[PDB]
Amino acid sequence: KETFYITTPIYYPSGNLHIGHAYSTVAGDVIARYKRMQGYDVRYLTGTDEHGQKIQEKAQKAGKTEIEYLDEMIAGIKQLWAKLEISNDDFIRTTEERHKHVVEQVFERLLKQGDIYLGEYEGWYSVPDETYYTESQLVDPQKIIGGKSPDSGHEVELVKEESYFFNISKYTDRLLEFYDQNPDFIQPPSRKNEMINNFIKPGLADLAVSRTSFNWGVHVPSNPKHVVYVWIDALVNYISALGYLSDDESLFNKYWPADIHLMAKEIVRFHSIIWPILLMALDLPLPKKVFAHGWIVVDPNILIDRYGLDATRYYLMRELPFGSDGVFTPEAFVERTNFDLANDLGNLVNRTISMVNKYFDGELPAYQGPLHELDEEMEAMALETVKSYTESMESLQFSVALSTVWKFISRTNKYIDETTPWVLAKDDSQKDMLGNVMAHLVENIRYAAVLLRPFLTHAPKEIFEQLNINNPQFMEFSSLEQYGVLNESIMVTGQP
Repeated sequence: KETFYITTPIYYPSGNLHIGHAYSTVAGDVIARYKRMQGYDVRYLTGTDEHGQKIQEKAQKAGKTEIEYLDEMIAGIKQLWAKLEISNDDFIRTTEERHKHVVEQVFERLLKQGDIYLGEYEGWYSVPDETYYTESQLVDPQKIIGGKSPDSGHEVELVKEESYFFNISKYTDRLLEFYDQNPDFIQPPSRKNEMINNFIKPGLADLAVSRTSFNWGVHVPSNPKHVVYVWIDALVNYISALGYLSDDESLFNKYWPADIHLMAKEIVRFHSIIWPILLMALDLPLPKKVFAHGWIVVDPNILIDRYGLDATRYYLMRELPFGSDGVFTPEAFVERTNFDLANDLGNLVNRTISMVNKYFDGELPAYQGPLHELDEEMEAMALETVKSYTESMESLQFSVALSTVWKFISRTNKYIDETTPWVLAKDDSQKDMLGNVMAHLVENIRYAAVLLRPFLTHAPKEIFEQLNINNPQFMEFSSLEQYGVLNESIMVTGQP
């Protein structure tokens, strides 16, 4: 089996996770489930970025130690993934020693190679903007001992502390030719707009990779006064969870390099500039793709509690496109759950099964062929639906994949209206044509169910149970390659 490795970013537990975090984890889960269905040996990683000044600050506010606050927050994050039915194979926490030993050995290796050197970082910080400015780009400076931010117009404070600096500009030629060798590394194309003002050409200044002003993080083994900064600490999660530099590297050598790093748009530079340069410094292969989504603070728990899991999972992947910034409104939420799920899919299933009970006492007649004049094109549309779905799924166009699936679901409801099986049922001469129509209904529903398995966990399962499709062979993608899979009669369920 071919392998597939997909990661979410490790999330910062400075507060409760909102639907943006739910989007990212469900998106990665859909791709994980999708790839398992295609036959890949899938690993899906997610986790938490638990180091930094903010976490230390937040723990004292809880009236608790850092690890006890963190454990409490991580429990609720983990509980949310259980509720969302996320099929992640591991949960990496940066406070775990399996991570910290990797960050330590990585940092010490960069010291021994001469990649990092001791110095001091003197930067101007804005409390509002959360951005580091330089002496010359301050507005109305008062040699220079204060000033005002060019973005906010708010006064800045002198941030001055000891730091290790990473010489990243020497890997510039290798980075630029990696981009030339992988033109579509950043996906979708629009997320390359976050690469504007990269300063790879004019000169990447040495990157500050450790701080001295706080003690909550991975300590540098040869100079424990320093804590390793988020840049290297957080990014190492993708390789540390695989047991890189441990006594067992089997997961790493099986799953690295990563196929997709999934993320939100504001950390693309993180993953496309700093992360590959760090990997070159460690002489490791680079990730094949970064996939970045947009923005949408709503608690996902309320959405799952009130309307159910499928409703939440569907709405997130349907309404909020990956290549754009989606919008949460509760009006669109109720409409997506009522009109698409409950009506289009749900009435279809009820209509179809009700007629199979009414006319054949549950005995669904075997698929013979396209007997009705509308079947030839509908079967072709079924194959095209799978083909278009695939195109969208390979580009993480989840919104577009789901609408295509609903295109087919609407047409199936349309087919009932234009075949009018109740008219066929009256005439005994039309028994074969009625069974053909019933058969096409059920096969169309199966196509939709299989295609929806990555997105929804409950609904497709119950459709298979209602139609009495027990065979795991009838639930996989490969069974959608040729229409008309049920050539032997089936007993559908009596009371759905």
